[PDB]
Amino acid sequence: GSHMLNAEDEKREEEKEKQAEEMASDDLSLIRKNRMALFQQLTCVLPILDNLLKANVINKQEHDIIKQKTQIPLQARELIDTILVKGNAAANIFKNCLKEIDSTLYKNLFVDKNMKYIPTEDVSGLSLEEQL
Repeated sequence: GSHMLNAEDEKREEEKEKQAEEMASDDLSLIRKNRMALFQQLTCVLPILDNLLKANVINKQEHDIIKQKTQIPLQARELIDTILVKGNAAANIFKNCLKEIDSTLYKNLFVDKNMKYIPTEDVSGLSLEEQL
């Protein structure tokens, strides 16, 4: 016997699975820091979703659910959540997707290490009944 079997379903299913902190490379820090930028500046949540859907924990169900009645902002939120679960393991897929989808973006993300910011949340245009 290579190893002895040990019960875990006794009391651990409810608890969240432990992530490999050791694996967590620096790239993870960059992704986490650029997390707001990605959510705040999204324009390719589809392309990346397609690439991730190729090989991930989500099947045709979870993928369809976020494609059933979910807008675009939420789609990005769920996609980000999938990265956290996978961890640095998905950093490669995430990075690979951006490189292919937007090679130029990579040259400004990891390379330049300087992400641009824009107040997209700030909007204006109130008019209950203009008649002037």
